[PDB]
Amino acid sequence: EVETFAFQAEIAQLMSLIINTFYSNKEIFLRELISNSSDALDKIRYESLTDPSKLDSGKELHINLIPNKQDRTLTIVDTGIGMTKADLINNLGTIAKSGTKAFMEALQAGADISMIGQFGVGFYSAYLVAEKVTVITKHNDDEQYAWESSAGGSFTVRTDTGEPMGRGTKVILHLKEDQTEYLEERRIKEIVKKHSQFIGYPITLFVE
Amino acid sequence: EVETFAFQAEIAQLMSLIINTFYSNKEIFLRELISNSSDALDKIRYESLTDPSKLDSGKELHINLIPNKQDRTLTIVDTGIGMTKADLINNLGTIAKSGTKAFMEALQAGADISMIGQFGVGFYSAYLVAEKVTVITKHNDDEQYAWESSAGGSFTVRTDTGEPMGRGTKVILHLKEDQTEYLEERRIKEIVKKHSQFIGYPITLFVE
Ligand SMILES: CCNC(=O)c1noc(-c2cc(C(C)C)c(O)cc2O)c1-c1ccc(CN2CCOCC2)cc1
Ligand SMILES: CCNC(=O)c1noc(-c2cc(C(C)C)c(O)cc2O)c1-c1ccc(CN2CCOCC2)cc1
Repeated sequence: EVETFAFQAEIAQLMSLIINTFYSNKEIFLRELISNSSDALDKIRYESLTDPSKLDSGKELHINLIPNKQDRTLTIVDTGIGMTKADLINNLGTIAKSGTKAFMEALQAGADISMIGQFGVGFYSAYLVAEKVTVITKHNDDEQYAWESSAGGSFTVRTDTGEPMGRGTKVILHLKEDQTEYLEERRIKEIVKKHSQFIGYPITLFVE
Repeated sequence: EVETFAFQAEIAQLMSLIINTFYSNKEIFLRELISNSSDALDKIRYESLTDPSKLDSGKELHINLIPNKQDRTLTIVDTGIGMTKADLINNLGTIAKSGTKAFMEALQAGADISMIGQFGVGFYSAYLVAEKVTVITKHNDDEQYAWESSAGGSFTVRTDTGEPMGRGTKVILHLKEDQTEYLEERRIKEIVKKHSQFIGYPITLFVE
């Protein structure tokens, strides 16, 4: 049922850095995730240009932000290309080993955490505000899976049997106790207007 | 031998905008191209993780900037994944129709040209300083081609028989008469230090 994997040593080191380094500008985590969703949404667009049947799993390309104060989660859903089990296991489709190399090296030469995404490892900025992150994903070439980690050197991957989503990725952020501002309508609007104003797909902020 | 294609109406409109709009900050064009090269270099890295034989066409991943004052060209070569003829014809691998949509719409709502790359059409910023742009490209799954355009609503694609490059892309900028500062060692250093300091691959500035 549940498979458990060790993070590579560098990712495990990146995550510990993210979690442990005092750094107040935690809000960038949302920009980095909406920017991954946009990327994943570009890819399915690009693919559907030459093969229109790639969109049979959903023709709408968009991003939804869904807070839930009862569960203490913020969830970014996109109808992008999604990831295959292989992609999930190989660091969620990213060049994360060499990306963390570059990033640590940049951190040496005068970069701050907010720059994480120029190394292609922006996803991990989720650990700025979340204590567990769950990624449900569905790519056309594969079944639906859920990747999950509370950091600590390991992640899990299982097949997901709850709500088929048809196509895309859902990043559920189980927020830290003291990071619940990110569940506020007003606070999320502010960050999307500030950091993600010019994204080429609709972003819908759901209400509770 | 030479095939000739019409730009889609929007790209042709984007290019005319780029060429015709007074906008002094022309130097961003280099950031946008080094950033495409980095992206193309990420992709071959990601692919080679699971299939190491993808690197048989070259194991070095890097970017070279090569001015030539005699020919009045600046050339950005990368050993990235390269593009197939299909990719070249379909707007150099980009979602350019909807990207230009997004960009024009952003330009409405208060964005400037320097933001072009957040819509995935940064390549065309080459027309800020170049009167012709030639792209030689080689992907593992295809032969070597040269795409070329002086704008004006059409591009050409031929197969390239000069210097096999093994794998990657070469963007040759035939610079405009009054844009030759971009051929100066000092000026290029300045722009790379300013806009592209934290790129995860070596950038080599060649000397004349
Ligand atoms: C290759 C086939 N699929 C995908 O690329 C894909 N589908 O869904 C993706 C999403 C991934 C993330 C995180 C988990 C990496 C999201 O937050 C949202 C997505 O939609 C997603 C994806 C999107 C972005 C990235 C990271 N980029 C960052 C810059 O380097 C290249 C890769 C990795 C994966
Ligand atoms: C899909 C298989 N190949 C590639 O993606 C590829 N190989 O070489 C690429 C380069 C492209 C450009 C311009 C011509 C688009 C470069 O300037 C440099 C490259 O190395 C290149 C490429 C790199 C970037 C882009 C544009 N990005 C921009 C953001 O949206 C997604 C696509 C398009 C193509």
